[PDB]
Amino acid sequence: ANSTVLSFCAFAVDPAKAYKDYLASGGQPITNCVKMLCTHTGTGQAITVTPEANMDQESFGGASCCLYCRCHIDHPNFCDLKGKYVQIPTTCANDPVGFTLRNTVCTVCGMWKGYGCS
Amino acid sequence: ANSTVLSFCAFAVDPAKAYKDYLASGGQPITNCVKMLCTHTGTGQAITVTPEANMDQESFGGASCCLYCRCHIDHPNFCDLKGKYVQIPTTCANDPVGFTLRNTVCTVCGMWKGYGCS
Amino acid sequence: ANSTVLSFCAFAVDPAKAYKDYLASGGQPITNCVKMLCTHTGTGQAITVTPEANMDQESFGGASCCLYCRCHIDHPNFCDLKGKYVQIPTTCANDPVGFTLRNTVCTVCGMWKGYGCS
Amino acid sequence: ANSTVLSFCAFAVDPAKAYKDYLASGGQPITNCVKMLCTHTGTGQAITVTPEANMDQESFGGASCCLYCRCHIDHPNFCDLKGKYVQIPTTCANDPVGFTLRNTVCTVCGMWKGYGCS
Amino acid sequence: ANSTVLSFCAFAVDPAKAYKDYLASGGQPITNCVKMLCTHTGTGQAITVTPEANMDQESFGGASCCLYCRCHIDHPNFCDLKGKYVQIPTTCANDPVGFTLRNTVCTVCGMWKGYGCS
Amino acid sequence: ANSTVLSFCAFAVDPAKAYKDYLASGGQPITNCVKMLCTTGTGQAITVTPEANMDQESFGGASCCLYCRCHIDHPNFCDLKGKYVQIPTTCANDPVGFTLRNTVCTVCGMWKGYGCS
Amino acid sequence: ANSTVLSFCAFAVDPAKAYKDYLASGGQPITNCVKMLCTHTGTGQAITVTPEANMDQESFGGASCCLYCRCHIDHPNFCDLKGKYVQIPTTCANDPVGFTLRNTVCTVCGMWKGYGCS
Amino acid sequence: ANSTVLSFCAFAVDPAKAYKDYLASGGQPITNCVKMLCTHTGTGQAITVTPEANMDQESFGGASCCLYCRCHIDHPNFCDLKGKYVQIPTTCANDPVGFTLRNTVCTVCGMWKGYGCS
Amino acid sequence: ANSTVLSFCAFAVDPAKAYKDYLASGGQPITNCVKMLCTHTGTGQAITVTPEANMDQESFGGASCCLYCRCHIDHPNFCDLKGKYVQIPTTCANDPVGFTLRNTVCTVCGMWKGYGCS
Amino acid sequence: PANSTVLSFCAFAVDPAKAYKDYLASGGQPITNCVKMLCTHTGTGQAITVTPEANMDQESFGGASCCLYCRCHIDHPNFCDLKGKYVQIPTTCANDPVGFTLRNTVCTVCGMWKGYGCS
Amino acid sequence: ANSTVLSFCAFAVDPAKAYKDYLASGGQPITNCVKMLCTHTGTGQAITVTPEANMDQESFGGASCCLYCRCHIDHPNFCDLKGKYVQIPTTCANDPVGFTLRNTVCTVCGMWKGYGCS
Amino acid sequence: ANSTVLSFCAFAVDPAKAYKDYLASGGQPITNCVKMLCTHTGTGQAITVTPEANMDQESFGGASCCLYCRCHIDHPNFCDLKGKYVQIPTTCANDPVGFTLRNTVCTVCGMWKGYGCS
Ligand SMILES: [Zn+2]
Ligand SMILES: [Zn+2]
Ligand SMILES: [Zn+2]
Ligand SMILES: [Zn+2]
Ligand SMILES: [Zn+2]
Ligand SMILES: [Zn+2]
Ligand SMILES: [Zn+2]
Ligand SMILES: [Zn+2]
Ligand SMILES: [Zn+2]
Ligand SMILES: [Zn+2]
Ligand SMILES: [Zn+2]
Ligand SMILES: [Zn+2]
Ligand SMILES: [Zn+2]
Ligand SMILES: [Zn+2]
Ligand SMILES: [Zn+2]
Ligand SMILES: [Zn+2]
Ligand SMILES: [Zn+2]
Ligand SMILES: [Zn+2]
Ligand SMILES: [Zn+2]
Ligand SMILES: [Zn+2]
Ligand SMILES: [Zn+2]
Ligand SMILES: [Zn+2]
Ligand SMILES: [Zn+2]
Ligand SMILES: [Zn+2]
Repeated sequence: ANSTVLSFCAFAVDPAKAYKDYLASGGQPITNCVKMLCTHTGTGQAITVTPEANMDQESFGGASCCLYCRCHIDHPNFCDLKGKYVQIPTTCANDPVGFTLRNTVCTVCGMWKGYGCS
Repeated sequence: ANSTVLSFCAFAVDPAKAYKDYLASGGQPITNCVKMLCTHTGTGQAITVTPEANMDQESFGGASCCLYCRCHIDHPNFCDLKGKYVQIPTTCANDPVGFTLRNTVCTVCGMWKGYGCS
Repeated sequence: ANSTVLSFCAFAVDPAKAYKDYLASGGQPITNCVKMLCTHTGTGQAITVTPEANMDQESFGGASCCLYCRCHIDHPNFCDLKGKYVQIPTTCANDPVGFTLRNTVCTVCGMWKGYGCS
Repeated sequence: ANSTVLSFCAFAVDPAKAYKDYLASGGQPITNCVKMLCTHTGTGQAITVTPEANMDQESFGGASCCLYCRCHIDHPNFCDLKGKYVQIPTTCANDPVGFTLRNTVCTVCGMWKGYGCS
Repeated sequence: ANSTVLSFCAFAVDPAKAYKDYLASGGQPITNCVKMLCTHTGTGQAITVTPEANMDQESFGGASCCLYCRCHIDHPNFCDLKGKYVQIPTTCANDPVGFTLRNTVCTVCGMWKGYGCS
Repeated sequence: ANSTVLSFCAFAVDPAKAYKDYLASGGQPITNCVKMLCTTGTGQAITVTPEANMDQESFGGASCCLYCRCHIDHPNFCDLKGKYVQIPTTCANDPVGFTLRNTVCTVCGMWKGYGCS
Repeated sequence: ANSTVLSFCAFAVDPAKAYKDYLASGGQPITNCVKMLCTHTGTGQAITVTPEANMDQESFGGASCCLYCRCHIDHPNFCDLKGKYVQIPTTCANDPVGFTLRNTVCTVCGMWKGYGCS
Repeated sequence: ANSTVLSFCAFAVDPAKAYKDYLASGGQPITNCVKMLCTHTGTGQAITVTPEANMDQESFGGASCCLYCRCHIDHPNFCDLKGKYVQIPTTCANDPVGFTLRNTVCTVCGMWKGYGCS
Repeated sequence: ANSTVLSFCAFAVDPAKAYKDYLASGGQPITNCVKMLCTHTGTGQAITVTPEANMDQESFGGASCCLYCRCHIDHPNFCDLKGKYVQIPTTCANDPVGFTLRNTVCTVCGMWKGYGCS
Repeated sequence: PANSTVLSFCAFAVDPAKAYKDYLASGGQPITNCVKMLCTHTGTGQAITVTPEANMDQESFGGASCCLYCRCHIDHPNFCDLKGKYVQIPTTCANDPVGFTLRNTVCTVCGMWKGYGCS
Repeated sequence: ANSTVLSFCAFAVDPAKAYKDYLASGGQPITNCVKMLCTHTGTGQAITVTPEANMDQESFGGASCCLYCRCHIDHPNFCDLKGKYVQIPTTCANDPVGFTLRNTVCTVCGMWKGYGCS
Repeated sequence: ANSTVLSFCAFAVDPAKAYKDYLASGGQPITNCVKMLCTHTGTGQAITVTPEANMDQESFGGASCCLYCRCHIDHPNFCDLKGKYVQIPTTCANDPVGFTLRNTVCTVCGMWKGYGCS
């Protein structure tokens, strides 16, 4: 499952673009990301030092949601997810890996642009 | 709260001993360890690369449960818990930090001695 | 007073949140941030490689205004302030440590959002 | 040649400002940045893992356009250009070094503010 | 076939478990481990600094037997095999990679538990 | 395509031999090597700036390195990363295999058999 | 003295075995191992972060008791003695270096098997 | 008590001056430094690779006497005490940590200026 | 002006002697060192972890006054100025870079020999 | 131990390799305990490889065990070109693997030992 | 004259080519490379761990003769001359920095192609 | 001879003391230190970045004279001699290794105390 898609991305000259193209081909999103059993009364910001999911999110272990960490390859950012917790809207939690790649954290409020920001 | 206890152990010449005496004087165990949301159908092994809590255990982020990582000091063992998951017998889950300090992982079964092993 | 506050924040699972709660409870801001003797005719940008205060700011050595450097713990940002100089509005210079935690540098003009930006 | 200007900025306490003042005085832009032969135009993003030049952009080797790398001095930002490819609008491709110092990559779309963004 | 299996385990969240599941599904053991040509007059201990095979064991190059080295990923133990020699009972020498993942070295006598120990 | 072949060699005990047998079995050469836009250079094989002469193409070094492309350790560190490799245009369809197959002349710095002496 | 024995073992392809064979041949044990004052009746555990000698043991400096540290060669284990304190039964303290090579620490109670354990 | 003082010094902008002020306020010296047992008196040099206490001194493990190692914070000077032994005049051995901070080793004879030197 | 002098010294086989010869030929001292705004109630010691200028000294940022840091080359002492503060007698504060190369800190009182010492 | 004396002698010499050469010149016994590989012996025959490559006229040895610097625990002057790889040595010279690699050259073209397999 | 020429090559995109061109225009070779006083009973090989000049060569300290070390810039090759001795034919000892750039060491005999080889 | 002395000192718990007793018992000083070819019109200072021998000294490559570097063991002091040049009075140049162990460089004038100082 994941090994097939991850192997495909790991050796592509652009891993993120390969995952994107893969998904656009109807590919199955990477699974096995780890979720936190949290309060859901957090700030709701995107990437935090402790789980911060609010009622509309899930909190995942950062490294388990990072394409480069999962492909065991060098990062192009080292890694701003590893060791942190990533808050993902529940309606998008079916693809934690793809969500951080496709979205942007607001430099001002710390929340995902389009899902919490302003 | 945790800062007082952590501060007290962090500067002690033997942090694990300082935490032990603190608990022996009736101190509240360290909190805010990070608990994982898992299916409880794992191997039940003590320290693993993915959450492995069985029916009688809770899975926690390793660094969250390490006295040394929580105290921000050097390790004595780098760290055997960081980046991994620690399964704690549920009835001892009120003190994950203290549990790993007091118990031994069986070299054969990989389970905690006295808790799930042999 | 500084050691008491820094100790409390250093061991909290979320140091920035601890200082913020601490200030909201009326705690005194961290002092002993080192100020620069400079022209005060500089660009006025927020974080620079040489002092750049304009007439409405004070310049401080970066590491001295960084909660993580002051606390001697790892950074959640490595460190964007160490080795640099931070310009802080003079009306907010009584809490350089909290000021940079609460505010945002504009990625376009390099000045603090709300204090100089645009 | 490039050595005269590079030497002048290398030892300045603010290398970027020195290059700025140099150009403001009519100095000739640093040359010999390397160009990538992008044959099937790319995403147009400012800084990427593989050449991505639009119809209206040129792709340069990241390190060749970096003032810090070209001056062989520590960066202030490691280096966010090294190992990557920088796409510069063809009309400003005569000063790749100065271009990245003067402009901002949009955090949302990844294109240069004022050149490609939105 | 070796690259297919290694690739499968390399990207699995638990590589050891992935290899176990593959062997249980009747998968063929990883080959190309390196063997020592020695006089089998050794102590017979499990992991040693020089080849130590007795008559009923084969000595292998440790790294060639390590799933993590063969997969080129980080180790979870670092590597206790790399640079050393692993003695495997002749009747289990058809799967050196899986053998060390499934068995235990006795802390007392240094021989494999269940094969030689006590 | 590239991912399939690179995965195959990345896990082999001898990555270079694996790419050799793949090519020999008719496999397609690894593509996506980064080509440099350049001029009239020395034509030397591995340089610090692009140096293709008229019978060559200049490629970004790591792009053409099997080990860098496979993200595994080198056996050579890497003599291509950060440099530029000039490859005879007649062979520029397999830059990864070319450097694996050929030798740089220690004396003139050009490829043995392609420019040397 | 100690230099002759140490050089002999330092260059052996198996230093531990060389020291063992040297001792079996009548050789004098390595001396000059450093001892420290235990400031309470210690736990009596074998290897600790501070001196833990029981009334039947003596506490030695770990590195001093390490054949590999003493021989200035890379370890095989990195070093699990260095920086710690090693407790040796008083009547066996004429050979601290050999004692730790010969004995096993119980992973359960942390005392030497045969001298304290269970 | 030790944790209280070390915590106060650890977070002060000048750890050494904080300790000096704490002592001048009548505070009690830091305890638990580790004392060496010598069978013979040594050279009496201040900082040595093996214990060297003469008749007027006591030898201590260097790190245990280092304010920075004890506070677990970065050194100012890496650390000239760690891994070596410090000889402290007996009349001042009630405060080994404060002693090395207040005194100077003679560059010529290697003993403490004012105690032993010349 | 500073770039030209620093350039000249940085490539010399003996950088300090080059600056010295440059000054003796009447060259202008290197400028742009950073100065601290402090109370001037300090200890007056030469090199300190926080500014310690007394009434007749200026406190400068360490790396700013280091010839090797300014030339971006290795140190022949690591650097004893970087990250610290250097107190320079007021009457010699026109040449901070040269001052520290020509003078000596008293190992005893910590002040500059000939200026403050004894 | 068998090789400790000769290794100690070379380890502290200003030129370890020259010290071993002189030692051999004076009739010294070559360094032993190099580890031999059990392999096909139908390999490429090249000198230093990532996997055993002995042909029928060679023996493959573990690199580090054949390296004077690794055996002497001192820094290298060539990290190390043998460590982690395998050395193929002509069967007729296999009595001195540590010395064979110091005295011979690998052809940069064919990868085989100059004088033993090259061109 | 050295600082001017080293400055020019240090910031050039191809340092060795800039030096070659500088010499071809009549530039004076770099001086101040250090020479060894030996008996000249050496093997005459090009780059050795000890001085090995024969009667027709000078032995230079390797780093003094290395363009990159002298220019304080990263190496292209780390550095094969640093810490070693370079034997240069006496007739070319007037340009030791240019000599090693222009010549080749014979892989077989270890001497310079064209000066000693064969 | 050289290897005999160096091996003895290398494994001694105190190398410099071992060499000192060896000399005291009639031992022949370590030879093969490398001598620099110089003008002998230098400053005569003790340890310099370039050869600085005056007419009464010899200049030697630093590492060649350092007991720790010659023994291949960790230093106590990385190394202050490595990379530099040591000036030794010609009358003592028969034992450069021991001379630097026995003597002291004046912190003020930089010459050896007793041989050049004041
Ligand atoms: Zn990651
Ligand atoms: Zn926002
Ligand atoms: Zn930890
Ligand atoms: Zn068990
Ligand atoms: Zn910081
Ligand atoms: Zn703005
Ligand atoms: Zn850069
Ligand atoms: Zn945009
Ligand atoms: Zn491994
Ligand atoms: Zn057993
Ligand atoms: Zn590569
Ligand atoms: Zn050629
Ligand atoms: Zn050790
Ligand atoms: Zn026990
Ligand atoms: Zn310390
Ligand atoms: Zn004295
Ligand atoms: Zn400096
Ligand atoms: Zn003084
Ligand atoms: Zn080696
Ligand atoms: Zn050949
Ligand atoms: Zn160099
Ligand atoms: Zn030749
Ligand atoms: Zn040294
Ligand atoms: Zn003097």
